[PDB]
Amino acid sequence: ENSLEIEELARFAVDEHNKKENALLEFVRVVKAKEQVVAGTMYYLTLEAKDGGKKKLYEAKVWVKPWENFKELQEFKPV
Repeated sequence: ENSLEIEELARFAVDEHNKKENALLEFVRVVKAKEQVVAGTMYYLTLEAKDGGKKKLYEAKVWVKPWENFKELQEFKPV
């Protein structure tokens, strides 16, 4: 798991969650990441984000098709 790729995907998760749900979570870092080869790659991320300036953990599921510029936030939730 290339940590640079995962950092970008974690930021994309927080940004997409903010777009989708009209929120303002502030990305802090990735804690955990699992890649699972599928039709493309599926990522299960555990990350820190600040809610109201309060650090919290979230789980995100991110689907990537590396042959297109396709990245999709499948789910995002507190742990």
